[PDB]
Amino acid sequence: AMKRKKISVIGAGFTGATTAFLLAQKELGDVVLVDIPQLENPTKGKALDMLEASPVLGFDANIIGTSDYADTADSDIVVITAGIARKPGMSRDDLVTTNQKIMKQVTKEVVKYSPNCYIIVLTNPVDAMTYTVFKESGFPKNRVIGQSGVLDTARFRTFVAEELNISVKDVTGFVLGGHGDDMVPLVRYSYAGGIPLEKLIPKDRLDAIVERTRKGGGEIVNLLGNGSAYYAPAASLVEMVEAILKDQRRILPAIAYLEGEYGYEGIYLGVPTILGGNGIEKVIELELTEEEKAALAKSVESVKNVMRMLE
Amino acid sequence: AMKRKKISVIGAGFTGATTAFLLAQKELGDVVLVDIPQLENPTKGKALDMLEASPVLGFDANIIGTSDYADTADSDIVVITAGIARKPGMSRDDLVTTNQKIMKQVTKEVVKYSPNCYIIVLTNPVDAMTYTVFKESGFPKNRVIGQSGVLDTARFRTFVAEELNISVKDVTGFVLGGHGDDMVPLVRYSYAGGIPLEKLIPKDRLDAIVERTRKGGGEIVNLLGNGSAYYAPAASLVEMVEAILKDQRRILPAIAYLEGEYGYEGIYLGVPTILGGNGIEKVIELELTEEEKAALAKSVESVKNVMRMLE
Amino acid sequence: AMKRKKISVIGAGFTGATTAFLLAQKELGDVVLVDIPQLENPTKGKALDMLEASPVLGFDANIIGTSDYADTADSDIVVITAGIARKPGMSRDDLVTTNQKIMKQVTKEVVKYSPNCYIIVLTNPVDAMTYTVFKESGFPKNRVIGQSGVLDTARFRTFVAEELNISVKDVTGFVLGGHGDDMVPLVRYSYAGGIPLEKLIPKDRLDAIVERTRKGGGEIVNLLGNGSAYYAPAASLVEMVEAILKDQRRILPAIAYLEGEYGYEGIYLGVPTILGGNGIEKVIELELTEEEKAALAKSVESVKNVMRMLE
Amino acid sequence: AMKRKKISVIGAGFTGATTAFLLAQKELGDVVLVDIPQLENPTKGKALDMLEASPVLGFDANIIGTSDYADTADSDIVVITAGIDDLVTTNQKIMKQVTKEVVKYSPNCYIIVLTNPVDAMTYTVFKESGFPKNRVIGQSGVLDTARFRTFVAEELNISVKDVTGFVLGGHGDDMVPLVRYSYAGGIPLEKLIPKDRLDAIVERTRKGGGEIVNLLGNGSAYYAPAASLVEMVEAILKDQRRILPAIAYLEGEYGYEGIYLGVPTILGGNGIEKVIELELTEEEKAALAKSVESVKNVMRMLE
Ligand SMILES: Nc1ncnc2c1ncn2[C@@H]1O[C@H](COP(=O)(O)OP(=O)(O)OC[C@H]2O[C@@H](O)[C@H](O)[C@@H]2O)[C@@H](O)[C@H]1O
Ligand SMILES: Nc1ncnc2c1ncn2[C@@H]1O[C@H](COP(=O)(O)OP(=O)(O)OC[C@H]2O[C@@H](O)[C@H](O)[C@@H]2O)[C@@H](O)[C@H]1O
Ligand SMILES: Nc1ncnc2c1ncn2[C@@H]1O[C@H](COP(=O)(O)OP(=O)(O)OC[C@H]2O[C@@H](O)[C@H](O)[C@@H]2O)[C@@H](O)[C@H]1O
Ligand SMILES: Nc1ncnc2c1ncn2[C@@H]1O[C@H](COP(=O)(O)OP(=O)(O)OC[C@H]2O[C@@H](O)[C@H](O)[C@@H]2O)[C@@H](O)[C@H]1O
Ligand SMILES: O=C([O-])CC(=O)C(=O)O
Repeated sequence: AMKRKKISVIGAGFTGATTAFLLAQKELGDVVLVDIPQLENPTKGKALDMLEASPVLGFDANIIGTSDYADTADSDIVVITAGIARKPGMSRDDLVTTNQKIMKQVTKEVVKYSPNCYIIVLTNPVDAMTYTVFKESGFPKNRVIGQSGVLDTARFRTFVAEELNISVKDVTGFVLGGHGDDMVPLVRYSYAGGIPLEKLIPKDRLDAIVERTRKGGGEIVNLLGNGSAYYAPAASLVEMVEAILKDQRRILPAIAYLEGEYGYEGIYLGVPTILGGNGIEKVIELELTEEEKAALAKSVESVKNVMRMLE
Repeated sequence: AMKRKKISVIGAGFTGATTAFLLAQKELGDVVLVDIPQLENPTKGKALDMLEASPVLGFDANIIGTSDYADTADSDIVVITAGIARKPGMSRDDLVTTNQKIMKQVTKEVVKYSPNCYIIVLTNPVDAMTYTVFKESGFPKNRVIGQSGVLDTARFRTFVAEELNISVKDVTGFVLGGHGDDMVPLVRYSYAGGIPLEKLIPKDRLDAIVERTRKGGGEIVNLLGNGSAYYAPAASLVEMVEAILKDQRRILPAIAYLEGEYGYEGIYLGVPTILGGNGIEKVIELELTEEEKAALAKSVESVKNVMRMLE
Repeated sequence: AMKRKKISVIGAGFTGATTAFLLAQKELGDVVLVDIPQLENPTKGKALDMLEASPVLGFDANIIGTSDYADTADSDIVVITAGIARKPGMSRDDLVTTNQKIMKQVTKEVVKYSPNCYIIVLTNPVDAMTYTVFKESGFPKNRVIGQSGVLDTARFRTFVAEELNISVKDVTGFVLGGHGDDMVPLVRYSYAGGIPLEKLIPKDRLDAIVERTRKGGGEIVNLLGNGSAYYAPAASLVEMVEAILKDQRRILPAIAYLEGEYGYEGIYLGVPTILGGNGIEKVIELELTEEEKAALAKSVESVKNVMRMLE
Repeated sequence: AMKRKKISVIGAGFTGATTAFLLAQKELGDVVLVDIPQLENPTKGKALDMLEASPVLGFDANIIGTSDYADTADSDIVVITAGIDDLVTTNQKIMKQVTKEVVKYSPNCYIIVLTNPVDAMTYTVFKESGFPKNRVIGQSGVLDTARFRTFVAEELNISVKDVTGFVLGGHGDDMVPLVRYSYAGGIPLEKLIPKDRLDAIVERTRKGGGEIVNLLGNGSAYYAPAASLVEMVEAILKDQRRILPAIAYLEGEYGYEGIYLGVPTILGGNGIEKVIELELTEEEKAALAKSVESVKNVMRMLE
């Protein structure tokens, strides 16, 4: 018998709710939206409101809200958005201690009810939180993935598209490294209809676009005043969920476990990835200049510093 | 030159923001999201977050947030979601009069910059607020429309689909009048696969579905705590916008100005409508039973009552 | 590991190819397009032409053209469009017996390589050809299905839409039995925005729409000069395939095996069905008037009559 | 009032019909399918068939078949697929006859041309129309990049979504691909596929149209060409400002003028908003020079 895919979204706040609604609209599977017992009723309210949209938008989906992880049993994909979010002036690194505990508590319940699932993590700081989920899970590395690069290249592409007055569809970006201020946007691997951006955009304006990408999460935090971005992070999660569920073998930046690639091991890092029905099918190694190699090395040091703060 | 449709959404809260994001993903036009000066930055945050999703979801649309109505100039369609969140223990009169003042202020600036726009109104109470928008615009009646019935039919279809374990695609509801006590459903014009629902669902369970539809807004409030539905309301506005922008000539329940239809004149009422490129193309006049006529007379009496609260 | 659905389409003519292309652009699965050994190369050309559209239209799907049923192994769904048109100087008896022979040979190869698949049959006459697939497969009845009523309701809806100048989305048709004189339309369960059509269209013009639906296949045959309709038949097959692959539990008219429904057994007949992940989830039994029962009894004699033409 | 876009497709053969069905499914506007008086009824049949699918696929569009150009009045876009040395001279006369009726009923329309050889036929459509260069476009590069992307995706076992190609000039020997400006997820293909396999993919791309012809035995490709037309139509109707290869009128770009050539383009609401000029190596300028010579050769066969 033909059975729907099942996606559990852990954390039913801004990012989780926005993710859930996109997953159901795209009919990518049944959705279980999970929060803490104190936010059970709000979570069910969000889930029923989304389901009540299904006849207008013309989609078939089950959406439920729960505080009971038994409702996540046999999920194909579990998306983790559970944790504390930042306010203006905070680094993503300021959340490590609270979020690590949430990741350990969440992973333990997820692997109990869905021992065969793929896990995609948003929770900040995401390199260190995806690492925590990996180790707690006991899963092989292909099955635990972080989102950062899709969102960072998305922001990059938006600003480039505004600069050149072209469709975002024909702009390509390339971000490696941690999801931090030390991100390594590779302008050399960045194009407008395949044309190197360095040939199209003067260095000063291109440098400003690279800096605006680095500070992109902060820009949304400062505008909102009382939370962080959710539309583009949710979109970024859905693209990664869709690559796996439909076995698309996309080349996408994702937070992956390294065992030698770029000359690093035992860390999660933002790298180029093949993403398919088996999760991360492989980490792609670019040939880097010594300047890019150095920029990446600073990124890895930030990651390891954050990992030293884990219990 | 071919130019995009332009949609302004007035009020950048949960419903306005959710509507803007759906409109952009469907590439129905460029979106201008408007709120009060005090929320200029949050509104610009939401709009820029949505645009940053565009390279990932693969849509071409411009989204800006603003507090300057000059940014709304030459909108084809304006959606009004502006209104105050009812104060704990505020009188219905003070609500009507506070929201009436907002519709008057909003409508003045909208018609100044967009003299040819179609306006769709969500603001509660939608009958009296659409009436307020109509009289202040001095637009013809075909161009000033309220949302109500589409949201009630959506909830009705969800509940019927749950009862019968079938797709929402193959359920239809039929509602005249507004929300709650003011709703006039025709179960006799309500079907699963074109089969009367009275032949498929026992009377006690069908009456319970009709009641649950009446109370359906309050059901989401009670689950959320401090808030009201936005996913299904947003979907409802988008279906009505889409019907006009693509000249689809849908049959949809809408809040329309009457001039003799059903016996009534000088009022806005939830009635079946052909909705297309000239907005309300006509009000459809059913033959109603004596019971139905008297349920509608009582609904119209509730509508006259709210109109007497206006200044 | 997540794996794409696999759909084999048997017969790479107008309907089969049109069907394969729609299935691919919807990313419903990988498509295997099968024809006779003599048409191997044109079938590969069609498949590769479709595949070369994938980067432009933006779908991830494999499409291959073959004469080797080994390529159909582990198909979730098989769509049988294989068949021969009535050649000038051929009896109807010979036409039926030729198509029966094709159904026997195709089914034997299909079930050898896909013992767990659902089968959807287009080949006319669909009632007798579906029965042949059913008897040959050894499959339970829920897994062997014919297309007929979806295509008839589609033409009916198109004609009503034109008559009323409204969206086809808001029109519904209801038909039991087959095409032509075998069609049993229930205009009383056919609506525009849930309004019975008998109230909106005078009887003469409405009877003319019913008769044009009966003749609908013939109208396209007579307009083309060579061959029969393929766009609407392909779309009808795609709606039924999607209902099963996505477990939609649609209510759709289907050619279903009866074991007592409507007072008939051991035949395939056009009936309302719930269509989902287990295939036909049930046949829906309506209360019919004496007029409707008499009309459906003539349709049943026509089915039994073609079954008597089978070897 | 809000009113649908109107698209006329001239030639209701395999490519015209396939284009029309895609345009209506995507709700890009009303479709008018046009052919010769002798095929009026088959044309109405295909159009009615496509319309009868609309309730099932859930799209709202009008689709009509005709041999009367009066029905194409006020078309926002007109796609020309009508056609069949002597090849040039016959198809040229089809273009002049078509353009004359098209500009008569739709003087303000954008025109996209498929008819082979599309360089000369787009030139003929341009001169006859008297339209500015921005309103008369040929399809070629999108089709060639689609085949290339398909071959590369197969070679690397990855999504066609993350493969890009870059072709100047026309089909076959006339095709000037820039493998250096072709990538998988932004990675240069020269670092992913060895030269022998990449050369074979470039050669398959050149022969790609011939490969479908040989496999079919009784016509040429229609699915990928129709998709190539729809993407260019969509860039214009929805003012997307896509960068796409297109057959465009040159007034100095790449050092050439008074010809149509396959060049990178910004495609939006005003049709071709600009011809993009990039720095070519000396090998690529030489190849483009050879390609342009071949376009001048076919342009001399025109009456
Ligand atoms: N142990 C837990 N189990 C389940 N849900 C939890 C748990 N702890 C917290 N949550 C829930 O996680 C949700 C987080 O949502 P928001 O506070 O709205 O934050 P959001 O914007 O979604 O960001 C979530 C996360 O992703 C990053 O972008 C951000 O920095 C943060 O780490 C809240 O609803 C909260 O109750
Ligand atoms: N004069 C005004 N101009 C513009 N925006 C305004 C104005 N007055 C209020 N607003 C804005 O309207 C928005 C209303 O959003 P929410 O309070 O979040 O309510 P929402 O869920 O969006 O529902 C919109 C409206 O529809 C009805 O359900 C109800 O009447 C509600 O106010 C707020 O962001 C508020 O700042
Ligand atoms: N044994 C077989 N196995 C596989 N394919 C076969 C076989 N016998 C014939 N076919 C193929 O079936 C295809 C039928 O295509 P068309 O003749 O173009 O007919 P189409 O418009 O697709 O209609 C398909 C069929 O369904 C009904 O409408 C009608 O009964 C018609 O035969 C042809 O390509 C034919 O070679
Ligand atoms: N003057 C004309 N006006 C309109 N239509 C015409 C005219 N002359 C011919 N046609 C029609 O053009 C159609 C061409 O369709 P096909 O022969 O099937 O060719 P197709 O596969 O659609 O390719 C169309 C064209 O594009 C190029 O690939 C190549 O030049 C080919 O001729 C036919 O229906 C033919 O009757
Ligand atoms: O910055 C944040 O806090 C959330 C996030 O990860 C992002 O938006 O980049």
